[PDB]
Amino acid sequence: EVETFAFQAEIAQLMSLIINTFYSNKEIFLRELISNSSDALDKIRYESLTDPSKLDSGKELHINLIPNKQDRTLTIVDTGIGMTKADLINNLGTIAKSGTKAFMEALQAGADISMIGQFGVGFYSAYLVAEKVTVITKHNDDEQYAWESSAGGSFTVRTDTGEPMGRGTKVILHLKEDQTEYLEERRIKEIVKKHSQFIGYPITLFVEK
Ligand SMILES: OCc1cccc(Oc2ccccn2)c1
Repeated sequence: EVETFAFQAEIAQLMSLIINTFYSNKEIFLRELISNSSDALDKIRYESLTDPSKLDSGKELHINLIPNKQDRTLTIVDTGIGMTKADLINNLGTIAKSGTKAFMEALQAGADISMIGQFGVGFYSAYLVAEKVTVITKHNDDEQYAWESSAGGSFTVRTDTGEPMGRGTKVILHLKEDQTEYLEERRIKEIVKKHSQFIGYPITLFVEK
């Protein structure tokens, strides 16, 4: 059972801007996704401060980076608060309509794409490097769901029958053919140290056989 949705016109416009604009500093996608994971971890920590049972779905608060050269995927896993089905449909929990509006005025007033995270729509920078993005997520108040889009104006949502997560979000980046540098260990390490050296959660870079 797969439901297909249309992006709001402004989000579709943001995505094709990210896809079609010439912009060489593509590595900022990883900074934005790690920063999104840090925000989600902050939220479940804050809720656990007054209600410890919110961590019954998992006590560890961390971020894992898993490259896979065979599948040509880079996966960012976090054990944050996760997303409900309604959040996934509502632009993955963001205020993307007003965020895109403020982002695109800032661009024509002298900003560049790397500032996308300041407008709340940093997730869509994933399409700087990925032809297709899959988001697996589990929130305490909902079941596990899978969001997917290759851009082109539409996305899908389905109940995920895959590996149970417990709680959190998994962003799977199916990388473009000319962007496999972001699967190499030393390149990921360089980006993490450059842009995310102060994130307050352990970032584990997985290695391959
Ligand atoms: O070292 C460089 C660097 C630049 C900017 C942020 C850095 O770490 C953090 C800290 C808190 C939240 C997110 N990222 C690190």
